[PDB]
Amino acid sequence: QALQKYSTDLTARAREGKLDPVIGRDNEIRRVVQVLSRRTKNNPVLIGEPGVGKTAIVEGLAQRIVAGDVPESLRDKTIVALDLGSMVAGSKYRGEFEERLKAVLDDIKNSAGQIITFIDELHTIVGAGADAGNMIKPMLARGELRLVGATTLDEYRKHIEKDAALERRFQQVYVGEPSVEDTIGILRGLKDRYEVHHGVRITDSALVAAATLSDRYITARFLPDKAIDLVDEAASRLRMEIDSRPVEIDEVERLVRRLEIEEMALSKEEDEASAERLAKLRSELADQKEKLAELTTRWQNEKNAIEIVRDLKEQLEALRGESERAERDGDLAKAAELRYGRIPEVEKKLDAALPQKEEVGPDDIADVVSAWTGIPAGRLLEGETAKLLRMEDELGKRVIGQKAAVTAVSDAVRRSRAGVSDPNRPTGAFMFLGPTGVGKTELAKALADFLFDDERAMVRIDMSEYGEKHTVARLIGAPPGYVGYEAGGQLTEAVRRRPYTVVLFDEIEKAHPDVFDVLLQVLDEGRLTDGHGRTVDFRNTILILTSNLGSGGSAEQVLAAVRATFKPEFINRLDDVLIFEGLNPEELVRIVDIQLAQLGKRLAQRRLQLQVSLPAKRWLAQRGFDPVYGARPLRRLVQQAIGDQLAKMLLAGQVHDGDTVPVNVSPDADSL
Amino acid sequence: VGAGATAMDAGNMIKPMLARGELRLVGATTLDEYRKHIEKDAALERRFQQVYVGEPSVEDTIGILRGLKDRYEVHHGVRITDSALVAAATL
Amino acid sequence: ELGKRVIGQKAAVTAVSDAVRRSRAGVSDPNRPTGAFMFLGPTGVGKTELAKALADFLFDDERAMVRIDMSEYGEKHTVARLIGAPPGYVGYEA
Ligand SMILES: Nc1ncnc2c1ncn2[C@@H]1O[C@H](COP(=O)(O)OP(=O)(O)OP(O)(O)=S)[C@@H](O)[C@H]1O
Ligand SMILES: Nc1ncnc2c1ncn2[C@@H]1O[C@H](COP(=O)(O)OP(=O)(O)OP(O)(O)=S)[C@@H](O)[C@H]1O
Ligand SMILES: Nc1ncnc2c1ncn2[C@@H]1O[C@H](COP(=O)(O)OP(=O)(O)OP(O)(O)=S)[C@@H](O)[C@H]1O
Repeated sequence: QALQKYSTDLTARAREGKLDPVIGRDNEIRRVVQVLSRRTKNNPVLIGEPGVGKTAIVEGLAQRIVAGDVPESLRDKTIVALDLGSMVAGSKYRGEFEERLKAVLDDIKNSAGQIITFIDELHTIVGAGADAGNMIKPMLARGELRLVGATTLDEYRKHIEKDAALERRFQQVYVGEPSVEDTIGILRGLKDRYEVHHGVRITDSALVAAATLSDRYITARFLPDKAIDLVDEAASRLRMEIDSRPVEIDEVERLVRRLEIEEMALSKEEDEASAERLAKLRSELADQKEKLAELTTRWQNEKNAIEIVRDLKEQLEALRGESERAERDGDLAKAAELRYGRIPEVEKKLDAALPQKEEVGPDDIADVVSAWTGIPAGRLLEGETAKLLRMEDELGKRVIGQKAAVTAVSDAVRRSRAGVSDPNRPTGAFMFLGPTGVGKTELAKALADFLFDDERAMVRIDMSEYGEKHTVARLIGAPPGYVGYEAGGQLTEAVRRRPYTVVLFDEIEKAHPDVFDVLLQVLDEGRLTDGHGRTVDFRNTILILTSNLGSGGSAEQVLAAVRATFKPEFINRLDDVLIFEGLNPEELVRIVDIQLAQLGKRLAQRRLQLQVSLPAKRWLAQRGFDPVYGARPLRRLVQQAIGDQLAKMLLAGQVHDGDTVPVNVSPDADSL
Repeated sequence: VGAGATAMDAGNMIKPMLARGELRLVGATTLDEYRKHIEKDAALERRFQQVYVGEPSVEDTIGILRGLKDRYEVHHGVRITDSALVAAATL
Repeated sequence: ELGKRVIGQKAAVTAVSDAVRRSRAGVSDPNRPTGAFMFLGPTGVGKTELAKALADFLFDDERAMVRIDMSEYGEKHTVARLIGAPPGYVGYEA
């Protein structure tokens, strides 16, 4: 009777149907049984990575015993769940724990096999000492107490295989992880258990996506655990949407309810600097209050348009009663008039009346796997499509020219959002090289802005420091048992948290030609492993490789120089190698505008503008010279001409805030 | 992880109750230790869902300050101008 | 059947196939790996695709082949990455 204090009853719990269904895994259950019912040393231990299903098999065996599908050698037997935790609770006196464990052991032995002790997490049995988990070695080798355990695959070799005197008494049962085709079946069986918990309904076209999708994105965790969670969270989110107002009607309202308070408290400031701040927040407040009511009206357009059709469905039901009564009265004329007329016509009408949010679908799964792990996998929800359609106009605001590159960098993004690219390869990995000062670094910074709205959220590594072959370990971590090892890589451990950034290998031709060979398998597979032995997936980034090879050759004095610097096995991995071209005098008059815009923006910190005249605005370009240093010298000329005397004046009085000074071309130089 | 040791016995007594969702256990830990202590014990990490929290920008820090610009203004017997908030959030 | 994923290179598909039946028939030597041979040739021919096709013919899941890339093991001290660490060092329980 000591077991009533230190153990619960798995089989009794399964009798009232308080466990979950168990599907598949016939070989494993049959092996567990046929090992559990032998003469001596009859005690299995399940094993395998955490998440694959190892307690579900014991629970399935319990349900199977309650059913009666096991042979006579096992029919009518109770499985007890031992608990080493609740036995060492109060045992401060020198024999309490030994006494308790002895009582439990003798009470199990006293039965005739009516009891099967099932320890979960049995790797905890090595402790309890202070001669503990050692008084069970006698009874184990004789098969008296049946033991059933479950420990993850890599604490076994850490807590048990140390004690081979013990792991001899145990029979191993390897539990391999399932595949998608059987995870589909497991989900199809489990659906109803969550359908009742969350008062919603779940589509099978969604149970398929919750497994096909969660196998190529969330690669850190194992099968089953990583496909049930999407379903559960999606159902919970849909229930939240059902109860209160839906999302995207909630975020806008919340943020407006804050902008209001902000502008209210900003209205009572006694300054002129805040006067332009109150005059900008007051515009976004209106811009957002517009969309709130627009989306609010769009909500009723669907809430009541479908709602009017509810009477017609009931009307369709009324038509079915009408056909019933037509056939009651012998009204053949109405029988078909309802069967082929009214009822089917109202049915086509009602099919047309269907607006679209009352059951999870193959898109809420994508929404959850996008909120988690950050990788965008959706359907281009009507706002992203318009923006993606004009990108070479959105990148053109920072880069000027280079349509050769902007028509290819922005190409591997569209055909990746449209669900067409290869599923296991980087979204794009191409190296573009050309003369200096053209913008080959500015493009990979203008692009990263277009996605995350932050030019610094990308992983940038400078490949001019890797001048020695031994400096590779900086980005791949150091092998175990060395100085810096519990720090991992630096390239690797930076992508394992946000697998969406755009990595940028800057100035690649300077690195010693073995960093190339390390890079060789990053392309074409998107995988590498740091010291700890963790594979990291690069199948979503955009690998970009700057360079300065050739340096002046037209096309065959550089394309014959990169061939003699890289190997074919490496050049073959990349996508098309882009060639940048120099700057014509025409396409510099716009860089002038961009530079002056940036300068004025930086001078907005003092409420200080400045006017510019087209003569000087084109004289700057006319002194944009020497198509051998690109568009860099213009950046020095601007601050030699304008900013120099502007700063010499700004600290000598005669210029203050709110002012404005126009530049005008003196016969040779610029005079304010 | 290492609640009470001596040979692992404690700190995983809640590992069974976590799975059935008995307790809810919201917690917050830094980022360069979740892979130094927990990730090493992937049997337990499996029961945790991660909610990555990125750093905000200046435009949102300005709002956070504009909302928090009362507790300090009270604790110290002074007043604070919004220009100070903007200049601080920039510098 | 290997001809469904790899094309040509019958000279290699034969010598790969004749290394599995020679172990099923209980004939090959019992003290040597069940077959250990090296591919080499020009790039982009299949020398990596054939290993994947073979590793799927036997398990029906391409991810079930232990795979290590020899492009990182550039120095002696990295050998300990595939053998563990000597007794009493930093990473020893791994
Ligand atoms: N064959 C299966 N049939 C039904 N549900 C399953 C099956 N395999 C796994 N599950 C579910 O997936 C989850 C896996 O839970 P467990 O198998 O208990 O985890 P585990 O395999 O014990 O790994 P550890 O070591 O205990 S963390 C649970 O929610 C199970 O209900
Ligand atoms: N085509 C261009 N479009 C826009 N800005 C440009 C262009 N060319 C140069 N610039 C400006 O000059 C700088 C860009 O130079 P970078 O691209 O960083 O140098 P680079 O192109 O990497 O050449 P190297 O080989 O690295 S010195 C920025 O300040 C840009 O504003
Ligand atoms: N003989 C082939 N049959 C089918 N596909 C092939 C063949 N050769 C190459 N491929 C394709 O090319 C890719 C595989 O290239 P591989 O030749 O396996 O690379 P590799 O063998 O490692 O050569 P290197 O020198 O290491 S780059 C896949 O996309 C295949 O579809």
